[PDB]
Amino acid sequence: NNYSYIDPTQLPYDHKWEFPRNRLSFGKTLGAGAFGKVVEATAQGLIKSDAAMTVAVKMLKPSAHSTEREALMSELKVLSYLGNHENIVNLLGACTHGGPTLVITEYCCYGDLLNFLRRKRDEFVPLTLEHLLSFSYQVAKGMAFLASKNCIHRDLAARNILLTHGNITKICDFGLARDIKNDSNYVDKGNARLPVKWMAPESIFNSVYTFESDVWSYGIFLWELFSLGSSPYPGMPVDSKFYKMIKEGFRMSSPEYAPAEMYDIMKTCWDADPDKRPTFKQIVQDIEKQISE
Ligand SMILES: Cn1cc(-c2cc3c(N4CCN(c5ncccn5)CC4)ncnn3c2)cn1
Repeated sequence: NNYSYIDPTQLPYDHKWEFPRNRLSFGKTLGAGAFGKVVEATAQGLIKSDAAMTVAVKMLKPSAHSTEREALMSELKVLSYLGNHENIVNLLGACTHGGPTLVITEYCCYGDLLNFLRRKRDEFVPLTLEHLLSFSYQVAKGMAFLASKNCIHRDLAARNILLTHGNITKICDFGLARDIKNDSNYVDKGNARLPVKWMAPESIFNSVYTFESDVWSYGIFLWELFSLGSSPYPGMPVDSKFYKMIKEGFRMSSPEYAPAEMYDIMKTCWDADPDKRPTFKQIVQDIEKQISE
């Protein structure tokens, strides 16, 4: 009782982040949910006093219920605790009065990697394989950073990797990210729609989320990447047969453009035994070896 894990969501909001909402000009909607939406916006004087910059702004709709309002604040506090990293969509500011809560993050000008791969699919040549290895490395580095902070993301997928200048990929959407603190896992108590084809079996069957279940989803991400944006498990709807096959050990085959060593990572990320999956640290070092060779 004299020592405890500091819950980042119990910490005070740090007003160092506060930014006046009247200096934001909202534009295109980038995504929407039951919480509200994310929009592109211009922020006047956010980093430099006399300069405008493009940001993304996540906003609660005025009708948001208590469940969604405190979820957005919790997300803000998790991002504040995680700190800056090159391979995540970083927190830049927040607006916590004058209207609904707003969370201001970096804007990634090339949008999500799933649509990017689908746009570039027709003109891909072995967009090149070098780009795909880079994206695989950068996402592993982002996730290794999250795991090093005792956090899990719980919706890792190509649709939640964004691309910005310099071919830099950033992990986005931390609405479900959790510090697992003392429990070493997270049992989800919600009742929302779930990304079934990206989930580890123990998450589907027992609602348990761990470092190892994030690694399962990374394996699925890799399959999306090297198939140039195909939907996973083609020709298999989510139904009784899907769950039985996954439980019995069915796995996707190697994508057309995956190097053998990258499919090897995929297969280990999809081990039925969570303990036999690699860590993100191990994945980074493996892909590092592949790049240098
Ligand atoms: C066509 N195009 C789209 C972009 C784009 C999208 C984002 C972006 N998000 C964060 C996650 N989002 C979200 N959606 C629903 C629920 C929760 N989160 C929406 C997307 N964040 C930062 N930059 N950025 C740039 C550029 N071109």
